[PDB]
Amino acid sequence: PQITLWQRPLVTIKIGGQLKEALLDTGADNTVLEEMSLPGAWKPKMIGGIGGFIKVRQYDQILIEICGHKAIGTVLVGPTPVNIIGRDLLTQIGCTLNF
Amino acid sequence: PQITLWQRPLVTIKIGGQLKEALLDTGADNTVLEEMSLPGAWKPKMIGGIGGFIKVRQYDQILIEICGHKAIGTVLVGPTPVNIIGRDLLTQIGCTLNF
Ligand SMILES: Cc1c(O)cccc1C(=O)N[C@@H](CSc1ccccc1)[C@H](O)CN1C[C@H]2CCCC[C@H]2C[C@H]1C(=O)NC(C)(C)C
Repeated sequence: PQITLWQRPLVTIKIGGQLKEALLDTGADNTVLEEMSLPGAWKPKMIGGIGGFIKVRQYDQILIEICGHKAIGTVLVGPTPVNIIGRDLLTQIGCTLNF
Repeated sequence: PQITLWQRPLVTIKIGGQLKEALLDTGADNTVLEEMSLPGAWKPKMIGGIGGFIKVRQYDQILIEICGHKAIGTVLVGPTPVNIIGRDLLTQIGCTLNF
């Protein structure tokens, strides 16, 4: 699967039994999801982007299906306006930039 | 040129006669550079990411060299902590996500 970038690279993901749309984001170090509940313990965390910072809950060893590829990683949950798939998970699905 | 994502995808750019490092960012709609001066008119603009918004100056029809590929696009200039190459320019150099 090749994905061109003329439109936002939004893919379907499955996480915590739920189906969501998320943006494949090579500029994000971490994967950040809009508010939802997940299993295990979590830790308070802060992540900065353009403009400022948000408070997030960090969950470890979470199973995620990304465009029908399975990966297990750390997911952050918090007041992001878009679900973000960052490099931590992009590497796990063998995602590369090519030109 | 393929670029894997184990590290931040930082490339060399040349813009306004200057050499800079920038992040190939499929999660950004627009290209945003740290403070610098550029030719022609500019228009005030506000852009949001995670955490909040920043005020930027928008410059049109700017020549940029990205990984040694020439592109002419709109460049935003403002208080970003990282130079960001967004989809507007990524499409111009024929950049795709592959897995
Ligand atoms: C630069 C830009 C535009 O021109 C237009 C729309 C969005 C953005 C934008 O900032 N996008 C971001 C995703 S967060 C996001 C928010 C809203 C919509 C889509 C993505 C970047 O791809 C990632 N972005 C790149 C970079 C931006 C400058 C600050 C340091 C990083 C922070 C990082 C980021 O925010 N990462 C999180 C882990 C906090 C998610």
